[PDB]
Amino acid sequence: QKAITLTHRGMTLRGMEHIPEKSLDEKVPAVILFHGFTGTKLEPHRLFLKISRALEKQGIASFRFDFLGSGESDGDFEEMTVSKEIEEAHAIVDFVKRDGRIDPSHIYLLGLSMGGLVASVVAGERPNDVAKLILMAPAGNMYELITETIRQENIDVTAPYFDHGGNLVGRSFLEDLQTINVFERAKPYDGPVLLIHGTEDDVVPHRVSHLYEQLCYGSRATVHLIEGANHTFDGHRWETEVIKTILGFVS
Repeated sequence: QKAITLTHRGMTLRGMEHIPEKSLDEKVPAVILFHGFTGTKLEPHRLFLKISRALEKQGIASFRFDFLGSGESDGDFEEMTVSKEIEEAHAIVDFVKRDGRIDPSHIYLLGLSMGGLVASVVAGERPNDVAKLILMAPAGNMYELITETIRQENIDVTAPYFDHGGNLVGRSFLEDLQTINVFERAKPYDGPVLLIHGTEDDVVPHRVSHLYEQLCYGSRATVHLIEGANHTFDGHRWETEVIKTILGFVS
């Protein structure tokens, strides 16, 4: 693997690429992984890196950036919004499509939770660029999720930011999120979709993967439940099943 960078609107996104041996023989498929809210390109217990490594062993490249304001990338988290991440994700797809090592007919998008929201929107907006889509615990109904939290925590939405445990969430994030109908913008994508969701996910309930199936994908979606797993699959058994399900879906 190798650290990589991508400039967007004058700021630097920082990431990793994993390029398999097979790229010498031929242009290879690639997975682009988009991380979740307050997450990073690594995700808990190295989940995204472990996926990259398993994909690489199967001859599949991968690319994963920290969004601006997250992880190692330029910017502050308070300025992040979902619309900005969508724009950055589109720029990352552009970047992988410019990579002569990558088969542009076999680019797969993967997103975790809010990154799955972003992935599902990007795929809906350029379906012909996206051969397969992987949604991990996709937070389709995040507005309801953030709505539910401001009621429980009595969050004052006039504030310029909300301090989410040391991650500052700007007011612009809420205003922007309220304008995004996720299931509508995702609906046009007709490729195969894998939804992976932990059955004990308290952050995004696993019924939401059914919602994506009912509202966006229908018979093209494969819903794969991980029995007992929490939101980020914080368990070796759970993570092994997650990784193998992904590899089975892209092989």
